[PDB]
Amino acid sequence: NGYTYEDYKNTAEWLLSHTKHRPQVAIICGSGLGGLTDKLTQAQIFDYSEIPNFPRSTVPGHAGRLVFGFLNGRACVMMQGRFHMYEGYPLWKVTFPVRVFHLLGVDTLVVTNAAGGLNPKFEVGDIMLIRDHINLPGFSGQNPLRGPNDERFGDRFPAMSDAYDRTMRQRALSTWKQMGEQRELQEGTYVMVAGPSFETVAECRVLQKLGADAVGMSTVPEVIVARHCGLRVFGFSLITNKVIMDYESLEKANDEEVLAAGKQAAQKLEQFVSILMASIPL
Amino acid sequence: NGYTYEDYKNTAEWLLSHTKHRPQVAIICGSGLGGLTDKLTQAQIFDYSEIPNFPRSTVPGHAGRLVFGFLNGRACVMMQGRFHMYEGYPLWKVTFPVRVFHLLGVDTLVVTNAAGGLNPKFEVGDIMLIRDHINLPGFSGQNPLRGPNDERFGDRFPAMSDAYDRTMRQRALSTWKQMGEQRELQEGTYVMVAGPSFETVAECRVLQKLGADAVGMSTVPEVIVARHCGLRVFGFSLITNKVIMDYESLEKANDEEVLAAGKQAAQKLEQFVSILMASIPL
Amino acid sequence: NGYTYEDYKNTAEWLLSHTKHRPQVAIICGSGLGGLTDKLTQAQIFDYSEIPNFPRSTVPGHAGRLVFGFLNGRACVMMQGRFHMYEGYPLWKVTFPVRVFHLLGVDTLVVTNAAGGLNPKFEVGDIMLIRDHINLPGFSGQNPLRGPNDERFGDRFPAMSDAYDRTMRQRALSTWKQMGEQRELQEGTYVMVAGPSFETVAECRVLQKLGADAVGMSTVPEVIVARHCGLRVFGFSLITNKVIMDYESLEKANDEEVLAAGKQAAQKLEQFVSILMASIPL
Ligand SMILES: O=c1[nH]cnc2c(C[N@@H+]3C[C@H](CO)[C@@H](O)C3)c[nH]c12
Ligand SMILES: O=c1[nH]cnc2c(C[N@@H+]3C[C@H](CO)[C@@H](O)C3)c[nH]c12
Ligand SMILES: O=c1[nH]cnc2c(C[N@@H+]3C[C@H](CO)[C@@H](O)C3)c[nH]c12
Repeated sequence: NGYTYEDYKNTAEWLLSHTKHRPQVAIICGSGLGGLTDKLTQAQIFDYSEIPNFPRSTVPGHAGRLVFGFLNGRACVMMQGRFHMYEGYPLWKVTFPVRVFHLLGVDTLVVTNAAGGLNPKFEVGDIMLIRDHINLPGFSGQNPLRGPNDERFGDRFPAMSDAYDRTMRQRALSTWKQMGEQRELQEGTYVMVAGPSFETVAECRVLQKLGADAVGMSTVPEVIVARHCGLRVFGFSLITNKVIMDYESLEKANDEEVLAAGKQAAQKLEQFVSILMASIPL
Repeated sequence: NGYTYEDYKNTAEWLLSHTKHRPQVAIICGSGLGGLTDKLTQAQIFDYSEIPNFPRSTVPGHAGRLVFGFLNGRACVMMQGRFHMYEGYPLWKVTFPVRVFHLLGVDTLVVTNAAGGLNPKFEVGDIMLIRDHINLPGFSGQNPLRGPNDERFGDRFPAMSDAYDRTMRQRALSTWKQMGEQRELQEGTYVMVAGPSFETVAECRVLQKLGADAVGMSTVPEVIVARHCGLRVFGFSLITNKVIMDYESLEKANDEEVLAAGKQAAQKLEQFVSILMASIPL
Repeated sequence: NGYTYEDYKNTAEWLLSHTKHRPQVAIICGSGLGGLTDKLTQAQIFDYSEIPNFPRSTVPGHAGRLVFGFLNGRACVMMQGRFHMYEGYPLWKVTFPVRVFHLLGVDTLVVTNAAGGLNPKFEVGDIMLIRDHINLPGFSGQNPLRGPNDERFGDRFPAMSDAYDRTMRQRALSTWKQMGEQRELQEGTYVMVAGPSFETVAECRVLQKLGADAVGMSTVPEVIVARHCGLRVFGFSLITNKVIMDYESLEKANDEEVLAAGKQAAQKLEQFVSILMASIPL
């Protein structure tokens, strides 16, 4: 790990003295969900590039900012553009923000992302709550906590079986009910793979057999660091496509479809998240 | 990644100006298949060591060369001796050649290798066409594309479900028919594991349950980079041994058997590949 | 790998000339099993920190020593405190000792550890003999042998299907019989995951489906290097807890329970190991 405890500290204090805002909830916007930033009131923007110690967003479009503000009553801090392992970032960089949030006083982390559907029940457009995850990179050593543990953040061997707040998932199925929507709110297990290339049919079948419902290339690391911090964690995935699971189909997963689906489900997610805010304690 | 775009460029241009040859098809010879180099006509040899930016073949025998020439009508470039992850090479070195070939004008990549049989149907000597692969190293981060993407080579999120040219596999089952052989031409999924040590019984059973038919320690990376380049990809494995899947057997996988099997299936593979050449478009 | 052959040599010779002891059996004490060091007679202690080239035990408690002596007749060398991948150590450091032992003249390696129970048959307190292992980190590249092979230690492609000495496991089931205990001596497959965080329910289910019986974050690397050396290998796990495999349970794996269980099974393991010593040939 390239960061010493002071680095997280100095980044937090810098932000703390450059904004009057004091967030309680940190929200990480996945692919094609960055719109959530518009609904914040008294919004103060910070380009990642100007924040001390932040991973310099190489070239995904150079768009990477930390937006502070109020979202339906709660003091939020949003990450528009997140860091992925496939871009070359070691996991201690990918999750650097999460530890900064903790030192800012945040106690809740909402993670969202796009993901391919492994469960045949799911359909494009669907929203899947994350009940659990399978951290494939983690089994091999790519775990954000690898390296000496710092007591100031958490214990050496944190547990993950209760990573996704049982309360928030219930208060979420409620919100969806109140919202009264056609499709029911899905719920399942998210499996993380490093990417960046898409899975093959044989790989899709492996992920299904392992019991995964959706597949992505992020989230799990942030969740692990969050939990190690004591943060409350809630998250969901937007099924932007159904992974090819048979050799006959002449269809291929592509970033166009993923962003396209993110486009149509845009406001649908903004509402859900915005309303869900009120359901977060304090 | 230690290579900048110019490095691939300079390596290509160097070769381009040191040989009159202009290959269309690149062939990577797996273990005990290097013989394919004899059948090239107007053969021009280059030791890896003399090619700018090529991974310096540490000590597997110091035998590593790029042979250009004509193989049954087609302008070929062959790699005699390939780089493996288990030798310590990062994947961006292992696959460095593939990107060089692309800049040389190659549009087709033929990959061959030796592999242990997971499918009980298979028998030593058998040849298995690769319909698909399971990239275990890739799930954890060991993907040759990890790092910033270069638009000049391909897209950020390339798809792999159609990696193995459906046309060539058919034109290959044909060639085998024409060849009229005892054993039928096998076809299946290749799973890559890093090695270098051989799998245990419990590991063999895992790989079988995942739906793999053959197991090796290479290929997948080159295939991924090839596809990311737009190259056409065809490949097969020579089942040199049947992996131990029960605790009673007092047999052990060994490099002697693997090379021995490669020895007997020698000319059988040279024919197949040589004839298959004519089946490649242009 | 940061070590050259001379480094292993110089470390061995240093020890060889600083102790009159000449061990035959090397014993690696897992979590809460370090007590085995008390039963050695003519015990000579060496702090890791004073041994040339040894990984400097960062901050797990600064307790890391190599204890030489006699254990029930045999010349032993014990490692009290072992190196884990999750602490940040590359595998060639984690397994550095094993190669040192080989050069000291050791021909047998006994590895012990604590592990969560995946097999429902098992219960806390149980002792599971290791018949086989599933090296998940190894499938992705985290294999201690990665890098150029040194003929002086072993072959390039060592086999692992016969890693756990069939003879010693039998002579062990015997010893347990003689010992006449309530619970029968368990036996099974150990799956290694990198950690340091504990598995989720979805991950537990994956590990069960793969056929694993117990789960830990160590051992496999040392075993692989041992075997590559020609060493005889025997090992077992102390089931310190049953991994959570259903979402209803409001229980969580924790280092307190693990050490607690290690505490009660303390002397039970010391006896077993001590007596087992006589069953090791010479
Ligand atoms: O089919 C899929 N496989 C793996 N990840 C994704 C995702 C998630 N994100 C989306 C994004 C690519 O379009 C990249 O960062 C991965 C959507 N669909 C799939
Ligand atoms: O049983 C097996 N397991 C994993 N790989 C192979 C291979 C393939 N190559 C062959 C070569 C070792 O003999 C090494 O580079 C791996 C043949 N048989 C097996
Ligand atoms: O449930 C489990 N999952 C993974 N490893 C262990 C272990 C083994 N060791 C024990 C130790 C943590 O308490 C750490 O180094 C892992 C015991 N229980 C479990």
